[PDB]
Amino acid sequence: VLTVKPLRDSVKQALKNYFAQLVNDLYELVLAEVEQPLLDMVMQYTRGNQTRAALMMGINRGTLRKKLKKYGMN
Amino acid sequence: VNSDVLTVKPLRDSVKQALKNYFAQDVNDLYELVLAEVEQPLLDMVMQYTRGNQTRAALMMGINRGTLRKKLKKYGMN
Repeated sequence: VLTVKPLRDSVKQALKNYFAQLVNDLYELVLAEVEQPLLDMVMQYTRGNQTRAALMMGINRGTLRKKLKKYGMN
Repeated sequence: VNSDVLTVKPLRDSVKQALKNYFAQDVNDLYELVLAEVEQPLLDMVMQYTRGNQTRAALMMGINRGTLRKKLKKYGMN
């Protein structure tokens, strides 16, 4: 359901390009590059309504706010 | 944005489009959906990079062996 085709193929290519450029933070690095836009799009979709955003993502409001804070989006 | 080292042309742009296209199609599991979609290829590429060496993959990922093993199992990659 996530295509651009499958989104995962874009992740693979990005990692392939990255490795050709070379680390101990690859997981957080990728997470930041994917969670930030997810948060951006879901909040955009709900017009900034955190409860609706949290419910759509399947996480509680507290976790949503923690992530928004982590990425400096608060 | 945290980094600009992941390009396909930032990777984040591809995530937004997939989400844009997704919304254009109620949902209650978007986080897990996106998490699985990115964790699988990440684990795949990291393991290919370290030629199967789990300890090297975990160190590169910045997680411990147990966590990497748990993720690998979650997607039946072990």
